Amino acid sequence: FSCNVDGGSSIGAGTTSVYVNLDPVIQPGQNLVVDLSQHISCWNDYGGWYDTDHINLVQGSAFAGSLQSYKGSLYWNNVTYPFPLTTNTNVLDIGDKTPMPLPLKLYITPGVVIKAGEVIARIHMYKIATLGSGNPRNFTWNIISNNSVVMP
Repeated sequence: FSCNVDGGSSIGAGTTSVYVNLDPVIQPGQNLVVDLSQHISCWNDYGGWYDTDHINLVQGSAFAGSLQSYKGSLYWNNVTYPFPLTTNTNVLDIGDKTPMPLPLKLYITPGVVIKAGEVIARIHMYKIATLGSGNPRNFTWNIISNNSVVMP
Protein backbone atom coordinates (compact mmCIF):
# COMPACT_ATOMS: atom_id res chain seq x y z
CA PHE A 1 0.00 0.00 0.00
CA SER A 2 1.33 3.41 -0.98
CA CYS A 3 0.21 7.00 -1.26
CA ASN A 4 1.58 10.16 -2.80
CA VAL A 5 0.90 13.88 -2.62
CA ASP A 6 0.65 15.90 -5.84
CA GLY A 7 2.05 12.97 -7.83
CA GLY A 8 5.21 12.89 -5.71
CA SER A 9 7.20 9.96 -4.33
CA SER A 10 5.45 7.00 -2.71
CA ILE A 11 4.60 6.95 1.02
CA GLY A 12 4.21 3.80 3.12
CA ALA A 13 3.38 5.36 6.51
CA GLY A 14 4.15 8.37 8.69
CA THR A 15 3.48 12.11 8.55
CA THR A 16 3.35 14.01 5.26
CA SER A 17 2.72 17.67 4.51
CA VAL A 18 -0.12 18.43 2.09
CA TYR A 19 -0.03 21.98 0.75
CA VAL A 20 -3.30 23.67 -0.22
CA ASN A 21 -4.44 26.98 -1.62
CA LEU A 22 -7.22 28.74 0.22
CA ASP A 23 -9.48 31.66 -0.77
CA PRO A 24 -7.21 34.51 0.33
CA VAL A 25 -9.95 37.04 1.27
CA ILE A 26 -13.24 35.96 2.83
CA GLN A 27 -16.29 37.45 4.52
CA PRO A 28 -17.54 36.58 8.06
CA GLY A 29 -20.20 34.11 6.85
CA GLN A 30 -17.90 32.32 4.40
CA ASN A 31 -16.71 28.74 4.71
CA LEU A 32 -13.43 27.51 3.20
CA VAL A 33 -13.49 24.29 1.20
CA VAL A 34 -10.36 22.18 1.16
CA ASP A 35 -10.59 19.53 -1.54
CA LEU A 36 -7.95 16.98 -0.60
CA SER A 37 -8.94 14.65 -3.45
CA GLN A 38 -6.92 17.06 -5.60
CA HIS A 39 -3.74 16.25 -3.63
CA ILE A 40 -3.68 12.79 -2.05
CA SER A 41 -3.94 9.46 -3.87
CA CYS A 42 -3.40 5.90 -2.68
CA TRP A 43 -3.14 2.52 -4.37
CA ASN A 44 -2.72 -1.22 -3.85
CA ASP A 45 0.83 -2.30 -4.69
CA TYR A 46 -0.26 -5.71 -5.99
CA GLY A 47 -3.34 -4.82 -8.02
CA GLY A 48 -6.14 -7.11 -9.16
CA TRP A 49 -7.84 -6.95 -5.75
CA TYR A 50 -5.75 -9.82 -4.38
CA ASP A 51 -4.80 -8.28 -1.04
CA THR A 52 -7.35 -5.47 -0.79
CA ASP A 53 -6.56 -2.61 1.57
CA HIS A 54 -9.14 -1.08 3.90
CA ILE A 55 -8.69 2.63 4.60
CA ASN A 56 -10.43 5.01 7.02
CA LEU A 57 -9.83 8.30 8.81
CA VAL A 58 -9.31 8.18 12.54
CA GLN A 59 -11.06 9.53 15.62
CA GLY A 60 -9.20 12.56 17.00
CA SER A 61 -8.30 14.11 13.62
CA ALA A 62 -8.61 17.86 14.24
CA PHE A 63 -7.79 21.42 13.28
CA ALA A 64 -4.45 22.71 14.46
CA GLY A 65 -3.46 25.45 16.83
CA SER A 66 -5.72 28.50 16.75
CA LEU A 67 -7.99 26.97 14.30
CA GLN A 68 -9.50 24.79 16.99
CA SER A 69 -12.03 27.47 17.62
CA TYR A 70 -13.14 27.07 14.00
CA LYS A 71 -16.09 24.81 13.20
CA GLY A 72 -15.90 22.16 10.53
CA SER A 73 -17.20 19.23 8.55
CA LEU A 74 -15.28 16.47 6.84
CA TYR A 75 -16.49 14.62 3.78
CA TRP A 76 -15.15 11.09 3.40
CA ASN A 77 -16.33 8.46 0.94
CA ASN A 78 -20.03 9.45 0.69
CA VAL A 79 -20.47 10.37 4.37
CA THR A 80 -20.13 13.78 5.99
CA TYR A 81 -18.75 14.04 9.53
CA PRO A 82 -18.50 16.76 12.11
CA PHE A 83 -14.91 17.92 12.34
CA PRO A 84 -12.91 17.37 14.51
CA LEU A 85 -13.65 13.65 14.14
CA THR A 86 -15.26 12.06 17.21
CA THR A 87 -15.41 8.76 15.38
CA ASN A 88 -13.51 6.63 12.93
CA THR A 89 -15.01 7.07 9.47
CA ASN A 90 -16.39 4.48 7.11
CA VAL A 91 -13.99 2.21 5.27
CA LEU A 92 -12.80 2.75 1.71
CA ASP A 93 -11.55 -0.28 -0.23
CA ILE A 94 -8.29 0.09 -2.16
CA GLY A 95 -7.66 -2.78 -4.55
CA ASP A 96 -6.11 -1.51 -7.80
CA LYS A 97 -2.67 -0.39 -8.92
CA THR A 98 -4.33 2.74 -10.30
CA PRO A 99 -3.87 5.68 -7.90
CA MET A 100 -7.17 6.55 -6.25
CA PRO A 101 -7.64 10.16 -5.18
CA LEU A 102 -8.88 10.17 -1.59
CA PRO A 103 -12.60 11.05 -1.55
CA LEU A 104 -11.91 13.67 1.07
CA LYS A 105 -13.04 17.27 1.60
CA LEU A 106 -12.69 19.55 4.59
CA TYR A 107 -15.14 22.38 5.27
CA ILE A 108 -13.94 25.21 7.48
CA THR A 109 -16.04 27.99 9.00
CA PRO A 110 -13.79 30.69 10.54
CA GLY A 111 -8.58 39.99 10.62
CA VAL A 112 -6.03 37.22 10.11
CA VAL A 113 -7.82 33.92 9.45
CA ILE A 114 -4.90 31.74 8.33
CA LYS A 115 -1.14 32.43 7.97
CA ALA A 116 0.88 31.16 4.99
CA GLY A 117 2.77 28.01 6.03
CA GLU A 118 0.44 27.32 8.97
CA VAL A 119 -0.85 23.83 9.76
CA ILE A 120 -4.61 24.03 9.49
CA ALA A 121 -5.48 20.40 10.26
CA ARG A 122 -4.04 17.02 11.11
CA ILE A 123 -5.89 14.14 9.51
CA HIS A 124 -5.00 10.65 10.69
CA MET A 125 -5.55 7.76 8.27
CA TYR A 126 -5.48 4.06 9.08
CA LYS A 127 -4.66 1.25 6.66
CA ILE A 128 -5.07 -2.49 7.17
CA ALA A 129 -5.02 -5.21 4.51
CA THR A 130 -7.21 -8.28 4.13
CA LEU A 131 -4.50 -11.00 4.26
CA GLY A 132 -2.36 -12.17 7.18
CA SER A 133 -1.81 -9.74 10.04
CA GLY A 134 -3.21 -7.01 7.81
CA ASN A 135 0.10 -5.15 7.91
CA PRO A 136 -1.55 -2.13 9.61
CA ARG A 137 -0.10 1.32 8.89
CA ASN A 138 -0.73 4.84 10.21
CA PHE A 139 -0.62 7.98 8.05
CA THR A 140 -1.01 11.56 9.19
CA TRP A 141 -1.81 14.22 6.64
CA ASN A 142 -0.66 17.62 7.89
CA ILE A 143 -2.74 20.03 5.84
CA ILE A 144 -0.77 23.22 5.33
CA SER A 145 -1.99 26.49 3.88
CA ASN A 146 0.16 27.78 1.05
CA ASN A 147 -1.19 31.27 1.57
CA SER A 148 -2.45 33.77 4.10
CA VAL A 149 -6.20 34.29 4.44
CA VAL A 150 -7.76 37.50 5.67
CA MET A 151 -11.26 38.61 6.50
CA PRO A 152 -11.30 42.36 6.52
